Amino acid sequence: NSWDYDFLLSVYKDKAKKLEAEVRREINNEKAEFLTLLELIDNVQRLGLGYRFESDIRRALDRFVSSGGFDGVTKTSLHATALSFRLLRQHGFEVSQEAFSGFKDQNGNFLENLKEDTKAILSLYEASFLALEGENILDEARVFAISHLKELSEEKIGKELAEQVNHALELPLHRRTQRLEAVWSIEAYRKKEDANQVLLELAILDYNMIQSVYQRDLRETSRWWRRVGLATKLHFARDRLIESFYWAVGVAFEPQYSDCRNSVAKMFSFVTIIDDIYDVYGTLDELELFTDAVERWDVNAINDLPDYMKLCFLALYNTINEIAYDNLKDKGENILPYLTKAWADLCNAFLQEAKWLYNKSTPTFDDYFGNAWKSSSGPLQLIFAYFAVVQNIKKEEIENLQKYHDIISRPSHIFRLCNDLASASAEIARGETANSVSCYMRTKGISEELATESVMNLIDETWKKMNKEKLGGSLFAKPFVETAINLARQSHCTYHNGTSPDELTRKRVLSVITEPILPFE
Ligand SMILES: CC(C)=CCSP(=O)(O)OP(=O)(O)O
Ligand SMILES: [Mg+2]
Ligand SMILES: [Mg+2]
Ligand SMILES: [Mg+2]
Repeated sequence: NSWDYDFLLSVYKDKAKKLEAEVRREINNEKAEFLTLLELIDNVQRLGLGYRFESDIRRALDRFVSSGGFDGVTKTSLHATALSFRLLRQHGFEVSQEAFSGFKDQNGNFLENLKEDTKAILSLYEASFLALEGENILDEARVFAISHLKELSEEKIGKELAEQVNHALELPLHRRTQRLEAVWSIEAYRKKEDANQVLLELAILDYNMIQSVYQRDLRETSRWWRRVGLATKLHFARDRLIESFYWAVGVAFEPQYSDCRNSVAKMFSFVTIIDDIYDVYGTLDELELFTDAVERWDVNAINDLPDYMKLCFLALYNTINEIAYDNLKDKGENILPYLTKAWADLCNAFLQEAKWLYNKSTPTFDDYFGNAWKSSSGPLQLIFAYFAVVQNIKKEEIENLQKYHDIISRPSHIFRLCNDLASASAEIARGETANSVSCYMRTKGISEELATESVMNLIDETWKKMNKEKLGGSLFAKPFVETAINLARQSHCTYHNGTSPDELTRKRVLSVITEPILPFE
């Protein structure tokens, strides 16, 4: 495979193989107790090894379904029901929210006594986030579960169990990124006395092994950044190359995706610079020229651009033409049209923002946001990821992406929202209206708290839609759908509060890229 301990690794190569095999045997063990089998799969996934046993995990889930599994314990234990529900759906299996109806009273509410078992509550909570539109029971399940977890103290349950709850409350499993979940779960798993030493070692090894790939990737990308040295010449621009790669890892963590990673990290870096040129540095007349230049994509015309924009455009022009050349050489297809198109759209979105600002405009939430998620660069990032993740491009798919299909628009919605939500307070208090939350206030004539709650709910409804795209009725390949969704995941993991906001970030970036995980004891 493209991720085996032979294609990547190479004696450690031998230690990995032995451990990996042992785990496979465990997932495939047909004499295993279903509940134990599911908790195994759960650990393997949280620990970050799920991709390596993708096939095995399905095999297991299939035998579980084909035999009905514990179709009787779906009335006996909430924990099992929730875990099985979450895992089955996670893997495309069909499951009904009615599998929980047997946990509600006459009035139609989850029994109170359930709160006693803090484990089953966490499992239900986690399962609620994989809901679709219409599944009210799951919506109620989350409201019910959070009400209990909120109160839980370290004393009531214990240091270990409490960390689990605070972790879930911070960000649900379904929404956190694979790597971020991995670093946390490993540290948490290595502390357990009953921790599987074989699995623990594989997790550690595999994590550091992949992490090395990242460093090698960020290494070449940095080579590029330096030669381009766009930040050093543009005294106003900010450098965010490392921040960009970290972002990229969220979107495409699988090692085999170095391409997609470098492609997103480069794009995000450029989005950063060009973003500033539009809302802080350039004048409308200049932005107007830049926008026009991107649309024409003519190098023999970069002379109509002011010095600094000329330097910026050329760097962009080449980087893109370079990506196009790669595809041509590897796919025998000319994808330049689509790529340059994505940029024309983003710049026009950026220009729309610049104009609204200069003209003191106050567009309705609907209009502002409709432009905001496009100016987030999310859809552009995905369009680029598409060509880097799928080996066989289909005319039909690219056309849909070009028209901003829900597969990339939806996750972009969240991206923009999580962002504006972070800057909401500051920008609002600073008298600014250039913020989704602010528009929602003015448009609905409501307080900040109310506006914020609505943004949150809007996000929840978006997730439900995304979950449907992933479950079924999709034109795109599941892989890309998960990549698209990853952008939403990364947005949730990137815009937070914390310790210090800037502190939790520095830590994560170091835990995800720089520093490896402490060796196995
Ligand atoms: C566009 C991105 C992803 C980052 C720069 S921060 P921002 O979203 O406030 O910038 P704009 O609203 O596009 O001017
Ligand atoms: Mg901007
Ligand atoms: Mg900005
Ligand atoms: Mg903003």
